[PDB]
Amino acid sequence: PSQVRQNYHQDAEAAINRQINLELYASYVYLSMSCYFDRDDVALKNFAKYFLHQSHEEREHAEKLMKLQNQRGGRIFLQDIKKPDRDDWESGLNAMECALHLEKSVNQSLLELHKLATDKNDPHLCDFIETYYLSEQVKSIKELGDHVTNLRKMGAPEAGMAEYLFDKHTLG
Amino acid sequence: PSQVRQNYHQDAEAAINRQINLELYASYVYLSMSCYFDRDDVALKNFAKYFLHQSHEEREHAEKLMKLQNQRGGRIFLQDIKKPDRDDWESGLNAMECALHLEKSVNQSLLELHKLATDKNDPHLCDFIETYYLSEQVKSIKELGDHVTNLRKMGAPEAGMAEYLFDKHTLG
Amino acid sequence: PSQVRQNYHQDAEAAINRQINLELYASYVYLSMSCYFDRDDVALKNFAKYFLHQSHEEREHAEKLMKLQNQRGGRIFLQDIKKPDRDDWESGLNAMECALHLEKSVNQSLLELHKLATDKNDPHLCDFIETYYLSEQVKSIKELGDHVTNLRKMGAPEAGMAEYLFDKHTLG
Amino acid sequence: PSQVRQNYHQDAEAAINRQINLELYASYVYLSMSCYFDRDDVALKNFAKYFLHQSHEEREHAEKLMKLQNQRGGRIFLQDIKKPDRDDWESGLNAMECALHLEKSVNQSLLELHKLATDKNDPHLCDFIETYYLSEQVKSIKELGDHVTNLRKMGAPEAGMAEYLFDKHTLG
Repeated sequence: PSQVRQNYHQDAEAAINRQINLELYASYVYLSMSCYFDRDDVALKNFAKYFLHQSHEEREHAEKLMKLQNQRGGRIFLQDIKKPDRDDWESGLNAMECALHLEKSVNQSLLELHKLATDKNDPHLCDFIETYYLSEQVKSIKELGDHVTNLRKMGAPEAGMAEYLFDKHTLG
Repeated sequence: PSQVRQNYHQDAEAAINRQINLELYASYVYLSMSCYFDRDDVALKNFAKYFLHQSHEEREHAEKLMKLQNQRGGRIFLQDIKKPDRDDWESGLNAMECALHLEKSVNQSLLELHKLATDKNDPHLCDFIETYYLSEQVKSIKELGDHVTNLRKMGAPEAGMAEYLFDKHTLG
Repeated sequence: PSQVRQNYHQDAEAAINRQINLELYASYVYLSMSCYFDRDDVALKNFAKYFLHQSHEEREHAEKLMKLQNQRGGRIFLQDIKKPDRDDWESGLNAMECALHLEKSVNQSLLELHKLATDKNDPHLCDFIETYYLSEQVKSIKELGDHVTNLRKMGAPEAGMAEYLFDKHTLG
Repeated sequence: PSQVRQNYHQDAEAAINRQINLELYASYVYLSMSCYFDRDDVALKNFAKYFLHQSHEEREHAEKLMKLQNQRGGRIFLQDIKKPDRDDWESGLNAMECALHLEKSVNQSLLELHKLATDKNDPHLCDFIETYYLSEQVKSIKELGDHVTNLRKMGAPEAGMAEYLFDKHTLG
């Protein structure tokens, strides 16, 4: 194989490629959400900024995984980026709920990847996942849960003022 | 004609004079709106500031058209500036809706002017309209649509807090 | 339709959505190229940096088109991002040649979009395409052609020193 | 034993002492390489600087392991530092290849040490190895593989200009 490859199982390499695809898909979903909130009949600028930032950070995570794959001697094999499940996210509260579900699914994939790396005795891959992905995922999940709780308390989406004031005070 | 006139049809010159009058009328309408929100029984200072700024920008657009007319060798022929349709604009939401209708009417006049300039093969006039008027009009229309959407969501004008909080957070 | 929509044909809206997908695809292709040059058996850091920058600029172009679609009252409908045609780009010279072909294909799509917007008498869309996309595309095509010419002159990829010195002096 | 010793198996302590000796040996090998490139009939100053820096960093790694051994209550037992396998490294390309083999052997020893620490349930030792040694080793291996690939492409050592230009552009 590659001259630098050492203690890098093919199963881990394939799982890393799958995780790259999942991160790109999550970036795409966040881009779709941000474009939803930019609509003239939605018009929540701070929601759009929040989700655009989320999309960019997801792209950064995917590129970091790509760098990890090249650095361990693996070979990156890209796949199609699937379109998001919907183009109409219907509310700020529903978009935050969908983002929470998406981040938890990404976390579950990362935990399966860590279990695979632990089984193959790849401590570098395990430490990489723990240091750069698991803590960030847990923080993101907690932040989204806080957002969903606050939006639910204020009466969103039935209360019209709730999403507006949340956009101004929390995301502003 | 004028020593500088070249590829400047009389139809374009008359249409430019009409557009000057329309821009002055829009400035006058915005001034009337700003004076409405300065009333002691309305008292929305940021609404008044927003519409006064809009009035000043329409005046600047009219003066730029005047400079264009003199620069191409045309002769400016002024007309009466008609009074606005009403002095009581009844709410922030109704004023934003009327502003949206007004900006769209100005956009329609600009599009007709661009079609006339295209038909007469006046690329300088076409490029001038595209560079200084059409993009600004589209941005203004999108901004007003966003304002109307947000005010409608918050329950304006039936919800008393909606126009106040919109004045503080969006226009403040 | 949307409260802000004016002089925006449905054909133009669909073509804009297609162009968004094409820009995202080109960003993906550039990401694949950048990951190719980061491999340990390729190891051309400035090539990888160049193509990563190209990917990021393509993503920015796609987001600008998304903003344009929302600003004119259109509705963004996303599609799957197809995977690039290959994961092994085989040389710096072949990657630059493929990038040249890709940029020319994007230019051809932009020219078809401009012809459609001209036929529908949408001067705002025409001016938007000319101001933000056509000049950048022409500059990018000229730059890539210059790169391909220089790499061909130096004997790439048969001459081993050529791609290395081009990486150091032109892309460095 | 020592008043501070807790969850520190004797096997781990002996393995740490062996790793200290291996790091000192690698520092010595890098010093020999740097002295080879300082010769008047070799005269590659940036190669010598690169390998001298590698020697110093290896010495730093050994001293950090010594601090870890004293901090966990272990006792450092030093051994003879074996001389390098050769004094004539014959080329820049051969020296980089030997450095790659050496770093991979050090990585293999570190992975065996991590497996031993995992088996003894010493999470502090495991985390120490992952945080300070495994990532640095992987980065060093990738860097050396990149260097070897680039030198091989440019025609080293048969092409006389290759090692000179690599010394100037990559190591300079």
